[PDB]
Amino acid sequence: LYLRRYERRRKHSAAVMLASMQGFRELFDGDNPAKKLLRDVGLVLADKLPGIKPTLVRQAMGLHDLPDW
Amino acid sequence: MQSFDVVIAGGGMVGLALACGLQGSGLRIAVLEKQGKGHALRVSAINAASECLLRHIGVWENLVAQRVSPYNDMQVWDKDSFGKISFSGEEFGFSHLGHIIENPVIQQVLWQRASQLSDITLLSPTSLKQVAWGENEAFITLQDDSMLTARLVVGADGADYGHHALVANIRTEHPHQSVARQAFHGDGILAFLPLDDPHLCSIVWSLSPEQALVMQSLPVEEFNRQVAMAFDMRLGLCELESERQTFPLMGRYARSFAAHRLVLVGDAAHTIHPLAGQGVNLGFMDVAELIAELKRKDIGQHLYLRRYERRRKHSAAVMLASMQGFRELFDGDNPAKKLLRDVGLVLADKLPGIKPTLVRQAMGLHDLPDW
Amino acid sequence: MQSFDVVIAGGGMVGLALACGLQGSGLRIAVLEKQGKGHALRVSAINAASECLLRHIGVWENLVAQRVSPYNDMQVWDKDSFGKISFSGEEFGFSHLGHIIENPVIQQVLWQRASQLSDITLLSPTSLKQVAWGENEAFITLQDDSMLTARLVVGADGADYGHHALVANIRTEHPHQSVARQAFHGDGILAFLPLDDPHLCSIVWSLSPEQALVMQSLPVEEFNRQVAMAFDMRLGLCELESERQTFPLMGRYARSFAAHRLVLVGDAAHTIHPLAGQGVNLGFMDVAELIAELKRKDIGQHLYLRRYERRRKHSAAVMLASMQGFRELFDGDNPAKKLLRDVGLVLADKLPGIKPTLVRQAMGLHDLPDW
Amino acid sequence: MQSFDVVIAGGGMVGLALACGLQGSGLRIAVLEKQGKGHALRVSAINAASECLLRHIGVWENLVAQRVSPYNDMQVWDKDSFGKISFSGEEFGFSHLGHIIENPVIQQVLWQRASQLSDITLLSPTSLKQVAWGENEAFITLQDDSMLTARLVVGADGADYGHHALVANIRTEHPHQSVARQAFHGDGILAFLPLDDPHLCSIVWSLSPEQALVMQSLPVEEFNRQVAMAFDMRLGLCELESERQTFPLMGRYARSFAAHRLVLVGDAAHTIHPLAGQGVNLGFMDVAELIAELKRKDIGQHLYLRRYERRRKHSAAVMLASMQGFRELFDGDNPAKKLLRDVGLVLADKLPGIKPTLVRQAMGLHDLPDW
Repeated sequence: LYLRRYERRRKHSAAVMLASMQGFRELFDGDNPAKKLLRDVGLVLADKLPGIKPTLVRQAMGLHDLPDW
Repeated sequence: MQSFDVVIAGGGMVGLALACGLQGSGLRIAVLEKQGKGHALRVSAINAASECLLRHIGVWENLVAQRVSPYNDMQVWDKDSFGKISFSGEEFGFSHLGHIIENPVIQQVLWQRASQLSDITLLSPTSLKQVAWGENEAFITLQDDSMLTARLVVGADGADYGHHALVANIRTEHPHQSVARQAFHGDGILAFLPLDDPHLCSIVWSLSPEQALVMQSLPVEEFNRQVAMAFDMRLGLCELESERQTFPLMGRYARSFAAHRLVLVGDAAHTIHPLAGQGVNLGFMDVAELIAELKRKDIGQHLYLRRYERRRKHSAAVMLASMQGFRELFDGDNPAKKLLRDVGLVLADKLPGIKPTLVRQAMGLHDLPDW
Repeated sequence: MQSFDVVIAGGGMVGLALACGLQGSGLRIAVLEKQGKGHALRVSAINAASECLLRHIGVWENLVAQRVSPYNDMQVWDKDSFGKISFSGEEFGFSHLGHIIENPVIQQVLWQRASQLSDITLLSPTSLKQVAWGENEAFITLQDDSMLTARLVVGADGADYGHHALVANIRTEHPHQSVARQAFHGDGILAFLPLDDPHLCSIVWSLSPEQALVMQSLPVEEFNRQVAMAFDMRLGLCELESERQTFPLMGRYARSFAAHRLVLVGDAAHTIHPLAGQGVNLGFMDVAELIAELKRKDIGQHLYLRRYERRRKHSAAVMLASMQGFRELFDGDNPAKKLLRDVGLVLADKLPGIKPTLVRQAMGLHDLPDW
Repeated sequence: MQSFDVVIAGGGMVGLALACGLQGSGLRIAVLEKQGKGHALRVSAINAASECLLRHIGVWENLVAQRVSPYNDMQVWDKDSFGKISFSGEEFGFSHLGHIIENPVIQQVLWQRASQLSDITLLSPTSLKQVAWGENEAFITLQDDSMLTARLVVGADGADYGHHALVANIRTEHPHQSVARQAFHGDGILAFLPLDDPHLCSIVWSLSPEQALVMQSLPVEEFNRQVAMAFDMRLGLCELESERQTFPLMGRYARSFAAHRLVLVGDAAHTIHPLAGQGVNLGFMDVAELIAELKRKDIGQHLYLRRYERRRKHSAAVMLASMQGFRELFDGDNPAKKLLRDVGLVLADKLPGIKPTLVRQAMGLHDLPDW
């Protein structure tokens, strides 16, 4: 009982990891020449976020996910 | 013969827009045209940029006093991912994004301006028998054997496709409330353009030729049912009032052709666009830029022209990239993205803030020269 | 000039069918034609409805006495699901479903009738130099500068596609036994139309342009082998007698165009159809309905015409829906359906009884006006 | 009028090649043409067979002394399977496989030969007003009302597609070293044709129309980056020098049309080919065979002609089968095949030895008549 709530959190984390792999693929398939044209002309609707570098770093370091403590 | 600076093949919306505009310029213009009060079958969704061309040429007030149907609000959604984006100019202090205006009104209006201008004369009903492209003159002829000459010639409004558009007037249960609505469903797109009647829309349904044909030939009770489901019942039960008409969408890989003393501007009125009913705007923008460039060397030489061509082929690639971009955005608004938003691990997403960028695009207040 | 009620551009099968037919009507008809005894390359599979048009115009007896190849029985199957449907008129008391008839025979016959009629004169070899579409007359001209005028003009037999048809005469090991046979294989369809010779068929092989081209250029021993496998060896070993000819199937999203004093009828002779060799029937039905409508106001005005256009575009959607329907039927005749038939849980299936509906469609005794 | 044995519509590379060639034959030839020193935008990769036609007609020495860019070595690879084949004539004792030659040089050269021949006169700038196809003469006319007659007429160099080609001059980091290079990537193919400058290539990029348009409109720094990645950085960093130009590849299901006293030869200069820059060779081979056949009955009758047509439609199927064959070869050069090679269980593979067959195809020393 005091356990399945822990289970919730983990199955949750596994969905997040799945959604992330799906998200890397979307990002790469979207970095195409038509997007390059639109960047230049300022009509991009959907793109790499400002700034995903810092978000990519917090994910690689995984300093999210932590409890603290 | 008669001598002109520019003759204009096929005088419809865009060529006349060119006529009134390419004026106060020192150029004499000939215009060749080779040929009611109810809701027209054909309508275009005229944007702010286009409005600034028509207000400039002095005609806005006219078709305003006729019939104009302001929308300031837009909704686009996808039936497969359930993604959706909505936006307004009111959010950025604008009173309207565009106007739905009947094509016959637009053209018959610019026609009336045409002969209310003296450096324009109108030649109709006239078809071409021969054109001998000379170095300095056009040397074109008419079926009635009237010889004609021109510095440069420009064709428009007619003179390869992927989809057809079915268009029609549709009465809806719920008021459209002056919202331009657009729904994606597979490779079908179904748009409702709001009209004067608070419960009437003119649709644009982009379908494969085979799909457009079946829809056009369906019995009406089935069409009514089928149009409403494809629209998510957004406006409830649907009833066709007018006839159902289809025409090929003659986009998407063209809109400009320059040549030795020839300029072609695409039939933008019949060409694909991310925003339904907006194709003609691309044409009005072709000519504004052409008015701008033409009012100066020699007007006809295909050197001072291909640079104009660059700009237009460019604009057509931008429009193509934009349709591709709306699809990416909708297919990306899925549940996995929702999960990642919540947890802060989104890499790629709808930008802050595309509402304002969607508004600058709908209004098309980019694309303008100014002036 | 010379004055006519109707002039007919490109006088082939269908236009002449119109000529003999649009007669005893008070209309003077002009007809513009711009240009052996062995088995012709080109054949059409003429149905009962078409027969009732040709028997009416008095010509049936003629090409009967020439060469006619009655089929009363038909077989269609699919090489992928192994689904198959066969049917006969004999089952419903009919002696024939149609006739395979050579195109040259049909046309040269209707040509002979043409000048055996006095309200028809034939103009050839003549090409058009100019046509100035007037309000009340056609005002068309000829290359030999002979001025010409007409109330309405109608074009046919020529004057976008997906597949090409390879057609040819093929001797088979086994007698075709007067069966029209049709086999689906992926997006290839291969039909054998039975001829006079008990062991000869004229095929129609719908292929992609690239596939049609390769087949046409294959050496004959390879073509012989390849045609027979694609036909499941239904008639055994195969031998090409005639040349191999391909032509684009100019269906499928058109067959009618009405305009101000202009009517266009599609080149139905070269257009896709569910039943091989049957395209021309759609043309003969276009004109029967046109004969019917024309023999009354003004014959030319595009008001009493677009309603005719509605009916034809409608017929083309029906033909499209039918091809889609044959594919659904074959892909549904699979082993899981067989299991469910046995156990009585089929929801959707071949109808009772599509044999009789397949017969009414092959005979095309629908589509008729009567009269 | 003036009387000619053969008049040639649209006098570009191929028609003139026909002119000089269809000569010393007893035939009088008319030729209708309806209209710098830097690296031209348009180049063709002229093979050994084509060279033997141009050396024969006496013109080789000319455009040699102008500008010629010998390649003896070729590399083709696929970015997906990593398959690749490279080959040389040097391996079989040949000094060159072909030459990259600018189109303007080729044509202006054959033009100079044209009037350096007396059974050829050149008519320009002239467009056609009317052609009345007679039984024995062509009876064609000109816009300047000069009547003209001909036994047979032949059109070329202009007068359906799948891909567009973007072509441009590209400076590369690494010297091309006189290698024709070709890389497949999905349904994109990107070729680099070596020029005089040891670090400059003219590319041919076969793309979908939508892709070609986006590439053409991309900013140059992005184009530079993008072209180099699609080429695997084979020659390092890339820099566009010239303008970017696109044109539809008007292959692939045609190249010949015979008719009653009409012969059409395809615009081979703009048609798909397995070997980049080689389309025009198919045209030069059309005419060599046509020179051969024409120098004998009546030159015009469409009987002694359709057999010529057979041979050409045949050649177009061969070219189609070849492109299909390059793709099969690359998709088959995969790791499972590598494993089987090692263990000796390969059933189907690159033949011993396709290097020599790749050389006979590049040189096109097949296809020749001899003579």
